[PDB]
Amino acid sequence: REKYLKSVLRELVTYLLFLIVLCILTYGMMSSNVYYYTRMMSQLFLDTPVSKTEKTNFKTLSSMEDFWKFTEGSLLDGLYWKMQPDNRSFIFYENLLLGVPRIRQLRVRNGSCSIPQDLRDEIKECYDVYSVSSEDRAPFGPRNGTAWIYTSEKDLNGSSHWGIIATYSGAGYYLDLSRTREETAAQVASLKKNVWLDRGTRATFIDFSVYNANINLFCVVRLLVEFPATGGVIPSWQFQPLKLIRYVTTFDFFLAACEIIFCFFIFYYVVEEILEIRIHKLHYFRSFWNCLDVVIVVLSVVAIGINIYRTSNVEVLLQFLEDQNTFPNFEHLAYWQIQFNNIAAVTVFFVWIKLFKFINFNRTMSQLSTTMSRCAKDLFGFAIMFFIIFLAYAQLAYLVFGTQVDDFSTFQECIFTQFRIILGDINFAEIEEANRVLGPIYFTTFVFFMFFILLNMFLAIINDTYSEVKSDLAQQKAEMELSD
Amino acid sequence: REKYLKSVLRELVTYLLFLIVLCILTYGMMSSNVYYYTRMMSQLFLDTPVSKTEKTNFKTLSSMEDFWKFTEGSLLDGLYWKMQPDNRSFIFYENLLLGVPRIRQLRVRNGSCSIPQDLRDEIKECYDVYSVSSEDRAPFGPRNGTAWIYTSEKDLNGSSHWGIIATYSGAGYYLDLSRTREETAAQVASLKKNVWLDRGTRATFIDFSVYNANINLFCVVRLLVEFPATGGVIPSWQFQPLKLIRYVTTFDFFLAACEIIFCFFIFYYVVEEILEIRIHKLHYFRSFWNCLDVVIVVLSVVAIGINIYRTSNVEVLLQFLEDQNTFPNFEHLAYWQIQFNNIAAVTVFFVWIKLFKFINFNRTMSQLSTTMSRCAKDLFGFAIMFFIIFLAYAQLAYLVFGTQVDDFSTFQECIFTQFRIILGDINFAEIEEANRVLGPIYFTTFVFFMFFILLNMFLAIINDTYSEVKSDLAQQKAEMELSD
Amino acid sequence: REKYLKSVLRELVTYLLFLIVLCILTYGMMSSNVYYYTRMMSQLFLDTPVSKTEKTNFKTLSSMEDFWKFTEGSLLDGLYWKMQPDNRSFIFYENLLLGVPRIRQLRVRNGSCSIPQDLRDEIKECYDVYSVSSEDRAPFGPRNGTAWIYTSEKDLNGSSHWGIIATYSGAGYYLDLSRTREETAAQVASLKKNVWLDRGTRATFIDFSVYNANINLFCVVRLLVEFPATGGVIPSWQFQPLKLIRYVTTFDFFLAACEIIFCFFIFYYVVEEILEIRIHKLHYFRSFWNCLDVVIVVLSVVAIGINIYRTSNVEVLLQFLEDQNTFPNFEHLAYWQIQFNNIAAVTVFFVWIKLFKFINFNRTMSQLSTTMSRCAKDLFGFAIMFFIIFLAYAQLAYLVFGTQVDDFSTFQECIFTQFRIILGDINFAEIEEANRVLGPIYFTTFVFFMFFILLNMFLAIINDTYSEVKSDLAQQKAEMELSD
Amino acid sequence: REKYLKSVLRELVTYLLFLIVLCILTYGMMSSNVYYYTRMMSQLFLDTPVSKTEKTNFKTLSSMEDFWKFTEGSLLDGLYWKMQPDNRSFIFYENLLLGVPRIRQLRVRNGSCSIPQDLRDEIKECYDVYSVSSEDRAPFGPRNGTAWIYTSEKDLNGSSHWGIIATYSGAGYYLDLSRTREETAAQVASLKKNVWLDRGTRATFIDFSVYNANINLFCVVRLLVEFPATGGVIPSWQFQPLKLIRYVTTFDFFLAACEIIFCFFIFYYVVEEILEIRIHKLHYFRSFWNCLDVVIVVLSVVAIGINIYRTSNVEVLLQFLEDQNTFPNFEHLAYWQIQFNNIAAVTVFFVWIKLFKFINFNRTMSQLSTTMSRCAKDLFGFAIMFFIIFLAYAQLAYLVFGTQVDDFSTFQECIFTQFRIILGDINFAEIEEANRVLGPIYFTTFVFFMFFILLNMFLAIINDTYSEVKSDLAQQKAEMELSD
Ligand SMILES: *[C@@H]1O[C@H](CO)[C@@H](O)[C@H](O)[C@H]1NC(C)=O
Ligand SMILES: *[C@@H]1O[C@H](CO)[C@@H](O)[C@H](O)[C@H]1NC(C)=O
Ligand SMILES: *[C@@H]1O[C@H](CO)[C@@H](O)[C@H](O)[C@H]1NC(C)=O
Ligand SMILES: *[C@@H]1O[C@H](CO)[C@@H](O)[C@H](O)[C@H]1NC(C)=O
Ligand SMILES: *[C@@H]1O[C@H](CO)[C@@H](O)[C@H](O)[C@H]1NC(C)=O
Ligand SMILES: *[C@@H]1O[C@H](CO)[C@@H](O)[C@H](O)[C@H]1NC(C)=O
Ligand SMILES: *[C@@H]1O[C@H](CO)[C@@H](O)[C@H](O)[C@H]1NC(C)=O
Ligand SMILES: *[C@@H]1O[C@H](CO)[C@@H](O)[C@H](O)[C@H]1NC(C)=O
Repeated sequence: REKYLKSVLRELVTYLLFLIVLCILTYGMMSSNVYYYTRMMSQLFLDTPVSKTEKTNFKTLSSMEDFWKFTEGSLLDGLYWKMQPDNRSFIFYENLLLGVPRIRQLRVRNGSCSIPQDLRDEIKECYDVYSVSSEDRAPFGPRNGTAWIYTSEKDLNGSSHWGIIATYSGAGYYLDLSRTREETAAQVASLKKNVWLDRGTRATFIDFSVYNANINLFCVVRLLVEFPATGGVIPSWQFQPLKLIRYVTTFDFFLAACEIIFCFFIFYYVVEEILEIRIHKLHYFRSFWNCLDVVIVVLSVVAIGINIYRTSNVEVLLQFLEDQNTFPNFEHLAYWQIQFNNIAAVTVFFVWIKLFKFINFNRTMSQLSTTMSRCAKDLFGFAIMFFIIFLAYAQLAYLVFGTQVDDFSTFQECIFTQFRIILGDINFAEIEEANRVLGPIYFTTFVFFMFFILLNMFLAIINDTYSEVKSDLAQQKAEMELSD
Repeated sequence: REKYLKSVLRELVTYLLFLIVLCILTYGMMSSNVYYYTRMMSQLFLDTPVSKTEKTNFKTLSSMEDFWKFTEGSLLDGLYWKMQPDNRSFIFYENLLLGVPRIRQLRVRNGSCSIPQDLRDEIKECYDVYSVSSEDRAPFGPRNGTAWIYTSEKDLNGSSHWGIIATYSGAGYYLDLSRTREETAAQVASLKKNVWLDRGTRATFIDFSVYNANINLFCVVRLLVEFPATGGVIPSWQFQPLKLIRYVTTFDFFLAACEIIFCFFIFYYVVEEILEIRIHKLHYFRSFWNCLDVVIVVLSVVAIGINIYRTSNVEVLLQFLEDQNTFPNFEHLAYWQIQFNNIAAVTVFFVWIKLFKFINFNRTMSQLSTTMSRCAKDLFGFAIMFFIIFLAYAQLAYLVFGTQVDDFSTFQECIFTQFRIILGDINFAEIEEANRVLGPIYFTTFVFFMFFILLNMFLAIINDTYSEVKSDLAQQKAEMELSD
Repeated sequence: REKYLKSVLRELVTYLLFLIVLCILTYGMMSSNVYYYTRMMSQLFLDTPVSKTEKTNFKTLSSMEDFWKFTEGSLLDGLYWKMQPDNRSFIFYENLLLGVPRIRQLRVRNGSCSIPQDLRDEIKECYDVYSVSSEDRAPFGPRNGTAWIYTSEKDLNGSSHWGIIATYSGAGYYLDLSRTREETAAQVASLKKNVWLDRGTRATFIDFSVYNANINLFCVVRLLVEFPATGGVIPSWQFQPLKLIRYVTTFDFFLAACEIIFCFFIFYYVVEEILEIRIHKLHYFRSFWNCLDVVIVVLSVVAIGINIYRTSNVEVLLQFLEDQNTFPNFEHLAYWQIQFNNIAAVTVFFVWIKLFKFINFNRTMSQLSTTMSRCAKDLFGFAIMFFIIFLAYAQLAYLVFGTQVDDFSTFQECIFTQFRIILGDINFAEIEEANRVLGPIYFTTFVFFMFFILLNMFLAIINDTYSEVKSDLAQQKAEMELSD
Repeated sequence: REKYLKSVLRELVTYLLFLIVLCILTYGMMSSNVYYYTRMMSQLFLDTPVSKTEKTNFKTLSSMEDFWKFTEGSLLDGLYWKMQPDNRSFIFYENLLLGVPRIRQLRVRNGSCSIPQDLRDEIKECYDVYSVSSEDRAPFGPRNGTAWIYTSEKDLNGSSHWGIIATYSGAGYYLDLSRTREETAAQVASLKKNVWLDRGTRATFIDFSVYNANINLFCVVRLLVEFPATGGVIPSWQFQPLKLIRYVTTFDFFLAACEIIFCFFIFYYVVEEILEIRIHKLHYFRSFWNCLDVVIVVLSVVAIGINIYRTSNVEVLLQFLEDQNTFPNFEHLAYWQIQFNNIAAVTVFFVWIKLFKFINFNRTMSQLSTTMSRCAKDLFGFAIMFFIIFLAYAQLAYLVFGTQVDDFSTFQECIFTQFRIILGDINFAEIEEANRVLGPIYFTTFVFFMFFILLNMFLAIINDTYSEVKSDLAQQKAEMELSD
């Protein structure tokens, strides 16, 4: 009674404070305005029409001509607003354009992959899909300024980006845009005249950044426009907000204090876990609750490391921007900001589920946790079998529909599409348009096996295992009644 | 036999009459035309295009320029219709514009939140997000009439409104529009010329009201246009119909009689409940059916109170409107009308579920109610655990997606989005566009745990508890067969 | 062995032939082209734009002006096609316009419902919602021709139609359009000039018909445009195809022979059922399979009656059309054609489920039918309770959302919306826009009770009852093993 | 121990290698770019607007006039791109138009089906729906060139296509388009002038092909435009990519080696299966795992046969194209390419499920496979009953909605629509617009029976059968405990 209950109360109170501190960190990271901030930026660049007298937008850029219309018209009419009655430009009035934008481009060599000898009469040229081996180093067109000559990824301060069809590395050819509107449009017109953008060009980035004074919040923009070798064009985007500068109001000091307290909490857990390793040399790794604790500790250490080694020291970049009007390179920081934010979120998710360990001081909740534990083995056993059939079905679907329907375009997405089908969300009209024989057969059979038969085995396994724990508890009550 | 069955018959008949009276009140409150009435009003103002030669509408106002186009063109061309061949204006011919509209505006001070010293070269101004502390009291632009000078919430007859991004209180700056069309457009043009609407402006209300003679039904309009500090614009609306005047036809007298009868019914319940409190001093609060009765009684008292203290005496406002052509302020009444309508609905919902108490005079229905009662404890025990995992998942989702996807924009909505995911309704394409690594992982894992494992524990708990009551009833039949 | 098996074989073979004949009738009624026939007609009139230089269509007619644009432009440019190089008009070339269209209108009296005395200064007129009592009999505008004078429902050959907001009876004011295009447009222009269509007008029908020579198929059109008293406009439509003339090819003779055979089959069933009534005077109505048989017999008699008393003798109408160029009134026949088609379908549905009676000559299928029979009582017992909670929830939803969201506009639809919610199809964004406090609460609670708790009681009832039949069969095998 | 485990290890390792080889074949067949290739082609022809100054596209061609606008404008402006500064045309620059397109047409005779004698005054012509009997052989209009004279399916090198409303066989009338743009437009204008396309015309194909040099990938196009006799127009499409030429890079040699290895694997299986037939003469066909093996063997033989007899020898066609500028007829090869791809996919699906046979060397997975085996009989027994009710419901729905809603247009699709309804995806608004009485009743009843009652019997059958295997294993443990 003395050692158990006191040690549980010691552990619980400290864990609850650790949770509260963790929830204060999450509340500080995410301000509730932020959504609307990014939404307005997206509306400006993505959703708006390209020119005044047509339907098309950024989201559905089809041609190279279309992309050229976007860069000349609506890209600029987003970035450069006529000054309110120096000549520094704002967005929406409230947001500040930092320095200038940048148009970057990669390109692939002439004859980078060999053509079959059957069609050597007609075709005298070829360019294959992006890879670091096949990327062009040589000059291009007019030999004039930085815009046309290649520059390596260590020469620039740029990193690799994970694009849609393929990963695009570092940099090659790039123009820095002007701070004024009329000079920019002249530079873009000169690029269009001399055909800077052509067949062989693969990845094109339009990058820049903004800062909102009102809520103290930087934000970067990365308009990637992939050109697949196939022919047409694929777009994407990224709007990452970013609390770059920290210390301003009383709320920030309070957030800073919590982060320091979190550090001491993590330190205490690390001591407590590894003290227990000294006691139990090889008996410690098998218990579930301890394993979960170690994972929370490791994530927290990684979060701290990302915060200290990288995210803190970056103020050097911002100080360089303060003294000039050139391009400011945030892009490398944002990449770590997202990664930090990811890891913190997963930490929170695991921290909340750990709370279970101190729930079972009531009878009913205790029996349910014992049911869940005993069923785990059977469910895991079934889960393998379920996945085998699931992944075969996905492979079938990929082989049939891969060409036609967006849903199953890559194998990565095919799984997730099938998961949506189980719930109740599917683009059936498109499947049926792709293949009228097998398409609906795949769909019927999948529903018939997965939804009526196999998903109910999970249930049957749980069901019976619950009944067996209730009978076990009834016999414990009846056998105790017989003994007394 | 005598005391039980007679007292049940006494209670049942009186309860059934109380239910019928309650259903007559609900039928009287809601006329089946009402939907189409509000639909036509919404179509006029929300859905229509802003100007003649463009795509945009009210629902997707992006810029301040856009809002200005709406107020000058389609707002007025909704309100003011060319008289059919005094000069009083109608809507659709059948509806009557009451008096005039009102354009209200709030605004925040210059330099209400401090700027960081790193960017003190470029930025010389700032305005933070709405709060009562930071709201501007001082004058503005031309010092001319009521439109530009501040007025407090007790000086005006206006209340606080619960807006989208933040709660907007009382009033500040406001113009009353003209009764004719051509004077209004001149006043709106003069506002646009002198920049009455600028950076720093937060909440803007366009209010007015209409009355339909044909079905005797007033209706208010509240076009709120929020300006978040971020930069752009967010719209909303509210179309509340309102049976203001009552006594006209034989149907209204019948409705009035029912409301009076309902009053005596409630009075009788109150006596019956509190007479039972005198009998059972501390044994009464634990039984479910009695607790439900007390809650129905409290709601009914609150409904009566809202009807008498406020909703009835408001005819003073309507009488003031009858003698003039100025702005009529319905807005304060409507707020209570909705609250009444809410509470009445919840009363009805609880009243219907109370009917259960007099269902169990058949064997099968009795066993099911006994199953539901015994399972309640286990289900409640599980419900806590289910919610812990659910709310952790929501917290994870909020941390990942909060910036990108509309669905999880606020924590309040994040829960409800997850509930939709379980059923079969989700915007998957948007999640995947926000975060390709973790986004679909969150979705898979959530489906895997919640939909295949955890939701089936509810079922398993019910299932086994039903089987145990059936075995208990079989042994009661078999043990009675052995005794006889 | 002799009496049972022979009598089962006698019954089965005759029933299978009756089923095959019934499936031949259904195959004959529905030709697989028919869908595309109606689809093209709908595209022409509903989906197309009103004028050349605007967005709006028939489906979203908002104003009276809009309706006037439709009748003058796209209505006529659908009906009248420039003759291919008599002057008889076609649709798509392949379809034939029969005679002419008709524009019918109803109207309500001046001051049909009394106005409150508070607003007697401004409002000097009123018109209430459609009813037969309040419908106007008197003349109107210019006293000229049939178009402006009222005519009763027995004077015309027209019936009542079940409209959307209210049932519209017979007729009142109507113009028959011309056979040529240029005369029609002059008549429509003259109506628009003198304001034939005004405030007080309620229901407006644009009726006509077409005949396709190519597949031998008539089709009627009923463009109803309701004007609710509220102010705006509501549209609907109806495109009923119709095999009017029968005897042409060998397929029709074969269909006719099957219908005659079906008649003798029904006759034989009637004798067989009522012979069994003579045997078992009051022991016959309780068994399920016999009850189902009687219902199939009654429906078949009703189907035959509708076929003979009405649908056959109508050729008189078609013969009158053959001799002239006036309006042909199909409308009364179509009403019975749909009713016949409904009843036949329900007959087929019941006939197929009757097949169960001759399935149970295998052991496994027999046990399942015995499980389904024993569970019926409990499920029925639960079904009542389930519906009580369901209908309370619907009543709550109706009281909250009735004004705002289309989904719950009428109580009839509210039920069906809730059924969709359970499956996985809901317009959540609209509910949340209607009421942010209670709206999502209604949705959460409904999902929590209905989807996690109550729908699984059905399952639990079945589950346990199946297990009890399996134990009963195991003891029958074990007790038979002990006896032998 | 020696014979079992060694023979299992022999079988397992060889099967795993066979699986890996099979997965290498699938990875080789489907390149991850392919989706985007077909997507860009579809965007060009389907989604784009017809003319510059209107809304309509290919997907929603309504009229013959509309089709004529497509062929004259956007068809050509897709195919023919202005040469970059011989005169050979490209698509997107990166893709190559092969030779030329082809416009093919079928037509039906005058008076092919007899008209009723009641309407012999007005109608003097008729054309019925496509069939080989009724197809026109005779000449047409100007007797000039190949475009107007009929040619049979054995005279041409063309096959039958499975269209939407009806199967269209071989060929009749066809024009080969020019290699240049300006000659094509003159030929299309001459067709439009002399009314080559008229009433009576049924199927129209616009065929051509492209080749991408960059990724070595041919692709065919088949723009079918069906004219139903009803009146209007129905479109469809088909974009089949095709790896025609093989041997180029090291990856292809590796793929070729794997295909040869697969051949020897299949050969070994065939010997192993039929060696076992020699041993067990009539005891072999009843076991499940052997039956599955035979089916995988048969599919593989069919896949090999399709690869050798047809898909390999087709290079003759490509060699004929290399020497000329005429039409190249790929169409016959593509048909087999899809069929091969189908069969391979189904082979993969079955191969993956075969893996189960070597899973059961752990206790938990073994019990689940024994549960699944014993339940199979009951589930199969229930499945029949379930389908009877399901197919009756479908028949009911078809009879009601067949005319109105797209969903249930054909009986083939009606089944699949009902399957979607169970999951949570349904167009409810359309059903309700088709029939307000019975429409929602069908939907309620279907949900009530199928979703709450019948789908849970599957579950109940599994549930109890799992519990019975767990009790059987518990008694095997307890009886073994008693014996020891
Ligand atoms: C591209 O490569 C081909 C084949 O090697 C060659 O004939 C041609 O001259 C090259 N063109 C350019 C512009 O480099
Ligand atoms: C090269 O760049 C200069 C400016 O540095 C510009 O004036 C000139 O037009 C460019 N050369 C050519 C050939 O266009
Ligand atoms: C706004 O505040 C800043 C900083 O205090 C000040 O320099 C400026 O004069 C103010 N402007 C106005 C218009 O009040
Ligand atoms: C002030 O208001 C008056 C009308 O009361 C108006 O005539 C005048 O234009 C306004 N003053 C200025 C400076 O615009
Ligand atoms: C309509 O009724 C009102 C009230 O009875 C009356 O004053 C008016 O003259 C009537 N007008 C017409 C056109 O009948
Ligand atoms: C009455 O109808 C006649 C044709 O019958 C027409 O000429 C005349 O215009 C109509 N009367 C008036 C006043 O318009
Ligand atoms: C079509 O057939 C009808 C009926 O046999 C005949 O009168 C007519 O001359 C035919 N027309 C043509 C163009 O063949
Ligand atoms: C027949 O075809 C020739 C070309 O071969 C063309 O010149 C002529 O216009 C055509 N005949 C008629 C009558 O159009």
